[PDB]
Amino acid sequence: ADYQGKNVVIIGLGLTGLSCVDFFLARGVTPRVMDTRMTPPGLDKLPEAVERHTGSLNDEWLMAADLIVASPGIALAHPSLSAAADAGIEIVGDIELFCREAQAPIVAITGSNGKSTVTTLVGEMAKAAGVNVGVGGNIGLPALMLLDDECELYVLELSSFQLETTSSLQAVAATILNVTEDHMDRYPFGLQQYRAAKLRIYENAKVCVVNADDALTMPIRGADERCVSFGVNMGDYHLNHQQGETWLRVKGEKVLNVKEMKLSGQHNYTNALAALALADAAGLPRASSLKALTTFTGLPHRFEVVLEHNGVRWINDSKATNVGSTEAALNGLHVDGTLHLLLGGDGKSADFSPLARYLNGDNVRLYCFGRDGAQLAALRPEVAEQTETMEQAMRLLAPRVQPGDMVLLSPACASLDQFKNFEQRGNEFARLAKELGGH
Ligand SMILES: CC(=O)N[C@H]1[C@@H](OP(=O)(O)OP(=O)(O)OC[C@H]2O[C@@H](n3ccc(=O)[nH]c3=O)[C@H](O)[C@@H]2O)O[C@H](CO)[C@@H](O)[C@@H]1O[C@H](C)C(=O)N[C@@H](C)C(=O)O
Ligand SMILES: Nc1ncnc2c1ncn2[C@@H]1O[C@H](COP(=O)(O)OP(=O)(O)NP(=O)(O)O)[C@@H](O)[C@H]1O
Ligand SMILES: [Cl-]
Ligand SMILES: [Cl-]
Ligand SMILES: [Cl-]
Ligand SMILES: [Mg+2]
Repeated sequence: ADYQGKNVVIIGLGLTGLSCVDFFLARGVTPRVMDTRMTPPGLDKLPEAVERHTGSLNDEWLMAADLIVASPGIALAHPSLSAAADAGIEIVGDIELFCREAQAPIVAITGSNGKSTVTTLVGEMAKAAGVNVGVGGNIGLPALMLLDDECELYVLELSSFQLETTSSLQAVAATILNVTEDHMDRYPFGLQQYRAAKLRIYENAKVCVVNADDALTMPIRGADERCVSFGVNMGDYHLNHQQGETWLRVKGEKVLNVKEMKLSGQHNYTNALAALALADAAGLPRASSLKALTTFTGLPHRFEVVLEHNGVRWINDSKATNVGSTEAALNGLHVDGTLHLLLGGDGKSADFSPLARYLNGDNVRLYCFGRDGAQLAALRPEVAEQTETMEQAMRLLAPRVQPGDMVLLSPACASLDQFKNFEQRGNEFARLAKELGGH
């Protein structure tokens, strides 16, 4: 694409917006940047030559633009951005800018849960085959920073927000892993509007990898000749549960006994199936892809044991930012004593009621904090405490922890009401777990 001489306006002074500033400046185009927040996090990292506007969107700049580049955190429905769209001004995101430049095949992964795990697994499968791979997107490395003439494969984690502003993605293989309620504060037409955003990932994809157990993952006009499926008891890629033993199978053939994996849990076995299906579709050798499933140890903040001491496990699942993710932590969870569950933050208008069925019985205590703490404590008030902060909650629960207990941060909410990012939340939990749970 050619941006020379164009009036380019970037919305959002966070990670994405800064990556876009650098992208345009490296091509000789000086953009302008705006953000609705008075003091956005990237403000002090912005090059001195770039004009900036904070505290609101600037309609003089938007209506003058030839190209608007919207960070995923700004809604297209914002009245100023909707007005620019009504005037026919082109609006794209960083993923669109990336797709217009990329010169290697793209594997594209979305879904409500499991995206970073599957994205990282496909990257590891590529590395095991000796492929120069770039892994990024919503996982936290902005995609424009991956562009490299020597890269042989890109693996992108994509959010619904990023997909809304993307029109030129033609993935070699694309998946929606699952669709469960999230981001409802951004989707006022509800679950099907959120789904519609994700369904964009399949447009012009060579192979679509769908979840046979989740009908909302199937393409917009229905499953077609491009579609390969994964699932538990059915699918092209599926599981088989022998006597105390689980295998990954592909079209009637065993490929891996999951005892060789370092991850566990049925949802991680279906994540492994989805990753294998994507890698197969990208042409990666099966043997090296299977090897990578056995070496991958998991990601920080995803059901991460940060301390095991005195018979207590302290588990950082800060990446559980929606109900479905916390459900995956609780479903089938084994705790010898009491589960001390930390819930809270920015609930994004979620209905938390699906969690209540996991919170019965005599061995569960809730510690609820942040913006929506009260709504979480209402799941079962008789076992719940509410604090302002996670630190207060941890200092409250720590004296009550007995050998055999589990302390689980799986908050079902985003972190931005009180933290810079979910990593800061998990890191603070880990620091407090070490202080309160160790000698
Ligand atoms: C909210 C979102 O989409 N965040 C992703 C984004 O990070 P970045 O720092 O660029 O975010 P952003 O677009 O600046 O938005 C962050 C926050 O700033 C707020 N914001 C942003 C712009 C603005 O003018 N005003 C404003 O108030 C947004 O409402 C949002 O709450 O780009 C990064 C690189 O692609 C992603 O790693 C990061 O994923 C984070 C982990 C995330 O929470 N993603 C969501 C979608 C999710 O996983 O559920
Ligand atoms: N298939 C799955 N279904 C449900 N939850 C999952 C699945 N895979 C992983 N998780 C959980 O989802 C959370 C995040 O995992 P990750 O692989 O980072 O997914 P994400 O899509 O990048 N983020 P999120 O939207 O919070 O799941 C963790 O709490 C995982 O335990
Ligand atoms: Cl250019
Ligand atoms: Cl079998
Ligand atoms: Cl967050
Ligand atoms: Mg999300």
